[PDB]
Amino acid sequence: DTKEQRILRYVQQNAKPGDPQSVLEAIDTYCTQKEWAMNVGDAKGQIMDAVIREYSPSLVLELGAYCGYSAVRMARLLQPGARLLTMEMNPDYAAITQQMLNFAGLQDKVTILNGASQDLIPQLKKKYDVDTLDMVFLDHWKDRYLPDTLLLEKCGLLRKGTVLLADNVIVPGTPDFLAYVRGSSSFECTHYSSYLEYMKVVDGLEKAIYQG
Ligand SMILES: Nc1ncnc2c1ncn2[C@@H]1O[C@H](/C=C/CNC(=O)c2cc([N+](=O)[O-])cc(O)c2O)[C@@H](O)[C@H]1O
Ligand SMILES: [Mg+2]
Repeated sequence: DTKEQRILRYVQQNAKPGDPQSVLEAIDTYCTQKEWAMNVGDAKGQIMDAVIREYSPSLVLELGAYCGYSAVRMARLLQPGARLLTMEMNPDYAAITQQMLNFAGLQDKVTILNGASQDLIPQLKKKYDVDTLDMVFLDHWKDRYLPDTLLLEKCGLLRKGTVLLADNVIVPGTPDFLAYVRGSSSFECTHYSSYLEYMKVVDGLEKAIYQG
């Protein structure tokens, strides 16, 4: 019994089917009063929701799905036609995520890509019918943030105005990524201080908008 599939079941036993909102609340309560998990959470989630609404992106790239929590948070707010692509290298995780989405009825807007970002990213354009991303949400291995950003930029997936939202910029932390993005003239950055999911520890999200 996986701690991951543990949650997947809880949602199936407590979430109002086809109701993204309910799913999110099920996942959060479980991780709050029982086992802890690396879900962005509701605090940072609300910032996500706010940023997403502002930019109302057409094409959004998620790096690291885990249990699909943020994939649901993001997809439930997508306008008709908008598609969300989420890369997950762990087959067990990409599995739970897919169900998580199917249960929220959000499955028609999300295309899950099982594999490692560094490998999948350069295949993105031709194999998935993609030109440029409108938004990118980074939440996978912390040492992968910078390399994938340089990778994303090399494959011409970044466009003037593309929005990069990054989680855990303070904890666990992503020094190199932050340093690179805030010092680069190709990125206009803004910080949004919040709290690490399920507990009161300072951590924030970083928005880095690509300028060209
Ligand atoms: N190169 C790659 N391509 C595709 N998928 C990949 C990938 N590298 C990792 N993944 C997947 O993304 C998730 C990684 C989460 C790391 N976050 C964390 O380690 C983390 C830790 C805390 N924390 O300590 O509180 C809080 C957080 O919000 C966190 O996201 C895992 O499900 C992993 O399988
Ligand atoms: Mg995270």
